[PDB]
Amino acid sequence: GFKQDIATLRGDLRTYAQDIFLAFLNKYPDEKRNFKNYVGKSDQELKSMAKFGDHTEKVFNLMMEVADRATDCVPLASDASTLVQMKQHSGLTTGNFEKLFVALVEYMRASGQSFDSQSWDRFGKNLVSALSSAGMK
Ligand code: HEM
Ligand SMILES: COc1cccc(Br)c1O
Repeated sequence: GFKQDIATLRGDLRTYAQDIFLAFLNKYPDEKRNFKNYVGKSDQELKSMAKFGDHTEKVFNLMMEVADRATDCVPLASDASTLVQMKQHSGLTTGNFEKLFVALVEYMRASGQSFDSQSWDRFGKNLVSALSSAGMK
């Protein structure tokens, strides 16, 4: 289930973080509006840059902390507030997060690895609603 999925992801965190973020960027080409340094590079060209894996891995580390602290796939309001108030997230809207989790769930369902894709869809939806409640537009 969801708890095991956190363990699966953490067990190979850098690789999953890169592949899920790439799935997001490729599903939503307009979303590079927030990623000017990744324009004009293929998936393997991006994975070849240490800064890409370094940043993705730190992103998904925090995502796994928020997922692990959630109750029944409902994130804590304090974690949502953290994500809202991060300087790196100024100008984001919940639509940015909605698209990330749509791509993440799609990646999981296409994967050979078992994932509880329903729980991740719920987690993404509850994260969006919590981000809104914490003041994200
Ligand atoms: C639960 C979802 C997310 C989590 C846990 C998260 C977490 C993080 C973390 C930890 C960093 C700092 C990483 C580092 O040290 O390099 C970061 C940076 C950033 N994040 Fe998020 N993020 C999430 C969703 C998003 C989404 C959906 C977007 C936009 C579509 C976004 C845009 C950015 C940007 C632009 C930066 C700055 C990159 C830079 O210039 O260093 N994040 N995020
Ligand atoms: C490059 O790493 C990321 C940067 C911003 C948002 C997400 Br999600 C990432 O995985």
